[PDB]
Amino acid sequence: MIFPKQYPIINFTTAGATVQSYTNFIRAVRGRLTTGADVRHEIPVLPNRVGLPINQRFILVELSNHAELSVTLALDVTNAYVVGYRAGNSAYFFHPDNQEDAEAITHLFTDVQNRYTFAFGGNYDRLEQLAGNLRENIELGNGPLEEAISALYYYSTGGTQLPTLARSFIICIQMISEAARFQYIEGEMRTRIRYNRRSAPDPSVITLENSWGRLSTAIQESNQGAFASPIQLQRRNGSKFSVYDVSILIPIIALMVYRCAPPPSSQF
Ligand SMILES: Nc1nc(=O)c2ncc(C(=O)N[C@@H](CO)C(=O)N[C@@H](Cc3c[nH]c4ccccc34)C(=O)O)nc2[nH]1
Repeated sequence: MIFPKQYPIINFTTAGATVQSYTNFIRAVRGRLTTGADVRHEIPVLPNRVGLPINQRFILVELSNHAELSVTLALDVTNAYVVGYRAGNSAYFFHPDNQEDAEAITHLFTDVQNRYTFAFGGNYDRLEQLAGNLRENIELGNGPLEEAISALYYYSTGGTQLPTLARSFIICIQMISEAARFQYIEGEMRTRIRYNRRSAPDPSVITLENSWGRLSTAIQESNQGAFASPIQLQRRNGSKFSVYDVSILIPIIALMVYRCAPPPSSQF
């Protein structure tokens, strides 16, 4: 007996990765995260957690290595968060935020021999504390991802120190979840992969990561696209960039988290 259906799996390898293979991967992850039910100002909205059936709650991302290793991350479709991962006979899950998330995570990697829930959550602030470094000091790119896949794979066996496991999650979340959320961050990772040059994310990337929920809510609560209150982001060089409307964000944000219902007047 195997419980009805099965979450979707998207594969990516860092071995010989190119801009095109990375673009294909991120497009595929977006396609499994969204349903097409909810698009506002041309920007797709992730499924609403309220009423979402457990059989539609996750996607799997199977990462492989030039080292020939594989780990599978589980993403929550409601927010694209990595909630845990499987390496061979062990799975690890971040500490759940609430009871409903704790139950949901029992539906993942159900026949793994060994199941662990970390005592810590998987938010960036907690993972930065564990890593002993901020996102701004952690290089991203294909080399970092290849290294992170091996670090997650060896964690079971004591090969990987906790600070290196936290830094590995930080790499994976930005190169998969944040790239799915933001075409701008997908483009930043494509640049690092094209030239095979790792580099830490600049303030444009960090301020978008830090503002995804505020931007989703500003767009969803806007009056015909116009924000009641501007949001300040940073350009590459750190200078302030004020966002007053959804229009400037159409090339930048690919997916929003559900924040409010769309008022009458739009997907019809
Ligand atoms: N494991 C993990 N997978 C992710 O994709 C991820 N992506 C982003 C963050 C992160 O700290 N985000 C900041 C900026 O939004 C935050 O304050 N997160 C809070 C609040 C929050 C929870 N769920 C959300 C969904 C959307 C926006 C914000 C939130 C948190 O994780 O507790 N952490 C992640 N951790």
